[PDB]
Amino acid sequence: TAIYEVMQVRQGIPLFFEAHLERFVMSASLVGTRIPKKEAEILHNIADLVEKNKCDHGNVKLVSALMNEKEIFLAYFIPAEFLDSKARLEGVHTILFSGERICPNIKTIKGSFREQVKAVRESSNAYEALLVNESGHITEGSRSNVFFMGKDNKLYTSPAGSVLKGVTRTHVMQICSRLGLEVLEKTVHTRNLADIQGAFITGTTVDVTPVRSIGNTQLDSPNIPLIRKIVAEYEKKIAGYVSKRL
Repeated sequence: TAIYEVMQVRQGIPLFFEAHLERFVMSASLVGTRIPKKEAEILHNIADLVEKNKCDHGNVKLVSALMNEKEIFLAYFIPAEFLDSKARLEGVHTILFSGERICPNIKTIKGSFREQVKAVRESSNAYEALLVNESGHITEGSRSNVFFMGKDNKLYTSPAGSVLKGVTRTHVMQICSRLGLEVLEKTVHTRNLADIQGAFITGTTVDVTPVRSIGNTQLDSPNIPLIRKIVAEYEKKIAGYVSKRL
């Protein structure tokens, strides 16, 4: 049916463009619709939206579909929920939502919970909804991966086969690896929310954001050194990437 990709633009630079393009191109091959445009041409369409839409920061969405049996490529800015200063410090409220993504390894329009979770997010002032499958496992956010810190001080995240393997999740795994931080890839159950001390979400539209609460479970995530460290390392990674290309 239809796949999409979202890239964060900072100082007119699409962040981790090669990683996002590689995923989009590979998914297209699998769902059976090559993208018309080369890397060069796509990077040019984004520059033309950057120049034309005037602002230097925001989120660009690419869409590849087959509609009434013919091939479509769209590129457009979407509304950006940039977190301010204070929200980055205090961390965010999250809620649980029941759902499963069909074909979770591919960023399908049909697999997007954005529209489904919008009203519960707005009502609860939640920055993200964490999706809970038929067996009670917390898998991922609507637009993010989620990591948990146990009261055992170990990091857990849902195994890569059960979620979208986010570009951001991949960056965080590489940070943790480089820092000697173990990440266990294990199914985490809503039962485990009693046994965690922290959580953070990861994604193109959320960077690495510490979670202050999951429903009425309060967490200390914004004060945990290792979460602060992953946030700081990820920010350094963006700064380097933007630096090289400016």
